[PDB]
Amino acid sequence: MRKIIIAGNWKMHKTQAEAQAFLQGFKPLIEDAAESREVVLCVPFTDLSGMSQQLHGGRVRLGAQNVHWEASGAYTGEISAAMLTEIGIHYVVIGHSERRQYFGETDETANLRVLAAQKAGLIPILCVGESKAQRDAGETEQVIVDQVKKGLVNVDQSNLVIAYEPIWAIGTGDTCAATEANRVIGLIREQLTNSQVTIQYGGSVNANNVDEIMAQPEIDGALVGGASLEPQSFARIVNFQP
Amino acid sequence: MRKIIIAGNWKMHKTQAEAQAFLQGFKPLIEDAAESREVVLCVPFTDLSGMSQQLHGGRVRLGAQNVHWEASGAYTGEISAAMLTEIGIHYVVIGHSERRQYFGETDETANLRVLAAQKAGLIPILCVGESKAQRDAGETEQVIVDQVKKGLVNVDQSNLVIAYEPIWAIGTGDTCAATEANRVIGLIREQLTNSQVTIQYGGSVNANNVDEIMAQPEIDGALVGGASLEPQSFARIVNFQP
Ligand code: NA
Ligand code: NA
Repeated sequence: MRKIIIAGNWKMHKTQAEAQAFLQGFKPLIEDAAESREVVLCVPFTDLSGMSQQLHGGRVRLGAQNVHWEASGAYTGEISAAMLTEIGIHYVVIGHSERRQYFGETDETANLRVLAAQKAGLIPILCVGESKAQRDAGETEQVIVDQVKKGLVNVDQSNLVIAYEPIWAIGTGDTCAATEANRVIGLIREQLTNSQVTIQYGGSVNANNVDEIMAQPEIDGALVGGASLEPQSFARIVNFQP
Repeated sequence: MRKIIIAGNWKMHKTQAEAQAFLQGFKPLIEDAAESREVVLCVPFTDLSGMSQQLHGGRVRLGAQNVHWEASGAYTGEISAAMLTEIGIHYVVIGHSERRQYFGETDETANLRVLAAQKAGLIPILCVGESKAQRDAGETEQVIVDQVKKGLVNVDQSNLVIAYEPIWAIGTGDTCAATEANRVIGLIREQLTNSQVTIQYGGSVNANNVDEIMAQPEIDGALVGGASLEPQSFARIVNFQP
């Protein structure tokens, strides 16, 4: 059985004080979620250490939202794997569409970041997804296959999460049809050498479509943006039925 | 007199443990430094909170190495001004050439980040600098004029530091001649409405050229990369002599 992973991508939200208030409201709500479900909060760099303290010994895992591909060096503004493992966090989001759109991320640098994360013992969540223009031009399959191939060069597929996030579904409320997400995620799984990789859907997941999305046989989890920002919403997604 | 500011840009170096060890060796060496000299360490996001607790009541100020231009939002991996001011830090490096080279920074986004830092009460250090290609083409002056103009739209020039870092001098050991840094920095100062702005030189500053660089009439400080990584080196740069 593949691992179920419900991950919240806070993006650029929440001071440490706001993160603490979230956790005050969130921890009681997921106490009885099935123990086998992995719950991850992927939070700003400046929230990691404080939240690490508040979560130690509990079930909730922390993720960073980026990591650089070198161990150290002349990359002003970047955070290294060693900085993250010192805090003891478990996950890192890599290759998110917003870093490809705005901040120069390529398939090649995404791959290198994944490798750096793995060698440090972090669990990478590699994000892939086609644009509206690519989808409209009929290019989804080719784009996704190429992002997966380039993203996974030399990557250990026993320590890997993939999130399919069609770019047009991110933050728009235009959730991808669950059967179409299943279709593309099935195509991703076909490219893999380890078919047991957890593959998530992301893109306007909310408490009212999580059940339907998780009901798809190829889909093993969700990377949740806006609906992960408040406790009750994210808890209902963690507590998806059945 | 303009404010003298000696800033260390650690770039992607130092875990919290390594940052703590640096401060142990560094604090004794600048205890008696001239009180008029502002000493700044610009450190990775994950070191800011821990170092801040070790620095209360001291003279050493902290800077971050980036900040985003929006207060919050869908910018996975980015840190907002509110996240930094919560920690209480004083400075932020903006528009460093490494962000422009690798991570999609433009003059326009550097400007917007400067505005965000200022509105939060952070002191921005805006980095400008020409490439080797632009330098060899005789385009330094036009390039710098353009970066300063675009970088400073709507910017409060009473809360502003500029670092001139010719790109070919960064991390190479090819330090720009002091009188040439002085010449270009004079041209920068001519473009400002507030002539009292602190303008730093950056690019292979070390303990053996800091005296000559600081003696130039237009140069008010230094943004120091590799030579800020260990305490004895950086202290001698803080303790520059006539
Ligand atoms: Na499923
Ligand atoms: Na001077």
